[PDB]
Amino acid sequence: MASRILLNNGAKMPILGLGTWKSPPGQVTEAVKVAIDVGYRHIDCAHVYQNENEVGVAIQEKLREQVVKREELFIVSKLWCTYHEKGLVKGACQKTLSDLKLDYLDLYLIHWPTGFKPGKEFFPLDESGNVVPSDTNILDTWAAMEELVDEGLVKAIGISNFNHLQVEMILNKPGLKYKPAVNQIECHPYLTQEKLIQYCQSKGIVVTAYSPLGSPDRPWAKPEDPSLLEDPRIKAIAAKHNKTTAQVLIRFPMQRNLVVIPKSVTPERIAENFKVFDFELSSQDMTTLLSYNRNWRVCALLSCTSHKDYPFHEEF
Ligand SMILES: NC(=O)c1ccc[n+]([C@@H]2O[C@H](COP(=O)([O-])OP(=O)(O)OC[C@H]3O[C@@H](n4cnc5c(N)ncnc54)[C@H](OP(=O)(O)O)[C@@H]3O)[C@@H](O)[C@H]2O)c1
Ligand SMILES: O=C(O)COc1cc(Cl)ccc1C(=O)NCc1c(F)cc(I)cc1F
Repeated sequence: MASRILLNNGAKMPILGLGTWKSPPGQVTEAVKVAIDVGYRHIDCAHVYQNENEVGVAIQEKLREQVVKREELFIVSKLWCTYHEKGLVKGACQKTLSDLKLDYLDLYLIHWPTGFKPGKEFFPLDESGNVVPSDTNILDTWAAMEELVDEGLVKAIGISNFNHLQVEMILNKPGLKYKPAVNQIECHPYLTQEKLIQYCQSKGIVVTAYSPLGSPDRPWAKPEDPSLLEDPRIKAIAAKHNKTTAQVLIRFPMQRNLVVIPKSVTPERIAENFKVFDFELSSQDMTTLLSYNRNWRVCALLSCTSHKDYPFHEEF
């Protein structure tokens, strides 16, 4: 299987990338350096992760060392919810570019479909704990994203955590100039996303699977939640293939024509997670993994559930 997938902007995107949410700022520079040294060419970032400066130090060092050329890297970031307004989008993108020490992003995503009140706080709340919306809509935010392409700041634009109706709304936008290249969504054997993936793929939108290992370090994990990495059924498939459970969990979305972005700051795991191009899951393995769906989400957030554009009320 090829290492990159063709996007609807004509550029190629590596199907395996390194995630950076929760990567501590004192560890992520080395994580990204190691990743690039062992073959990663795609890094998934976001302003809200609060570590783009440190990610950028690694990228810049590897560019300066001439380990890789800029054209060989595929750097992704995301516009946070408090920057959905027309007059804030460019500055938000530029702050990310400055922190990452880049002059363009390969892909810039609307992180969530919901706009929040601008200000210092990433999650502005009312006194009862509800997020405070902005009156921005996904269509006007999209137009602002299109401007970034036309200004040379980003090579591609896309969306993240958009449900099927929201994807449809973008595709049906009056005067749409650029289609979204990517929809980045949670996807793993407990949240298999058949409906939304089929819709996006049918429209030429590439899907990136986040939390492919079930995000065991998510800060709201409860001791009781289901655990992909410990599921004996998945362990059995891994054993059959002489691979680790994580390697199976990474290979799974790859064979569905998805991009996948496992996170690690552990050098041995960063390397392990990349060793997924020399084995194949059978069709029976794939269908068996799909059968584990339980509609379980890592990424949901009560404080945001009443926002008009919160994505997870719809079935898909
Ligand atoms: N667009 C969005 O809204 C959104 C939401 C969630 C995630 N994402 C992106 O997707 C990335 C991945 O998702 P995620 O961070 O939620 O979780 P994940 O990649 O599913 O899991 C990361 C966890 O798995 C551990 N791990 C990594 N490789 C392992 C291995 N080979 N064996 C055992 N454990 C391993 C990591 O530990 P160590 O790091 O300690 O090694 C970390 O605790 C994020 O970092 C972010 O870039 C985007
Ligand atoms: O959104 C991500 O990329 C990962 O999740 C988070 C990352 C940070 Cl730095 C802070 C918060 C979260 C988080 O709570 N994510 C879940 C979440 C939202 F942040 C925002 C919405 I709108 C819905 C939702 F489920």
